[PDB]
Amino acid sequence: ESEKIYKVMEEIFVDRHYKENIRTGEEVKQYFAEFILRWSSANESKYVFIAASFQASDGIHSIRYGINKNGELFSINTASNKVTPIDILPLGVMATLTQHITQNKELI
Amino acid sequence: EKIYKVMEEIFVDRHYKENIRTGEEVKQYFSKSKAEFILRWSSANKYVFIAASFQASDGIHSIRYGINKNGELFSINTVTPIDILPLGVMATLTQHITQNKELIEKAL
Repeated sequence: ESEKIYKVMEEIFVDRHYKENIRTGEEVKQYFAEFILRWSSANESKYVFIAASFQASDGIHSIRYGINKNGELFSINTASNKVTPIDILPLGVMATLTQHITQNKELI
Repeated sequence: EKIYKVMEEIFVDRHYKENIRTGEEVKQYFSKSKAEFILRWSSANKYVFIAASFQASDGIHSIRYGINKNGELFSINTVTPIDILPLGVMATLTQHITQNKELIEKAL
């Protein structure tokens, strides 16, 4: 295990859904598919912040996620920075994010 | 911090192999494929460790690389600082590994 934060980010960054070349608002627009993951602008301004984005009938949505010092996954409300921790599903971090996103996507 | 972004540059790269954990899986990998080199998580607080492996004319060679919390690239020993060229870390690592291999193919 060691410092799980490093292992957790490996699962994310190696994944095909992670887009290391999408760094701005309209590059997300140009792009839009179940979703994409990308490096959050919040990292440059505790956690490592990952942003998730998807297109539904309503338009493009985003979810901010946080991972702390020893790899616990959190959902983050951008209005108040209220944290909601997420269990890692048996199949791994990406399986956890994938379910959290595509269901919110139908919940929409 | 800067180390999370260095990891990101490393883990998103084509040469990083998340499913190669052991010395056996490395030998198994290079038994067939012609990749110039691969990056992988090393078996190894102050250092996050990244292992490079390539096949030369004499066998399987490795380099262990280290990255501290400051995002600085350290190649290990039996240390020397590496500065990130223009064009970034993978362009750097690509040069450091591929020149070590080319060194060998001229020495042996």
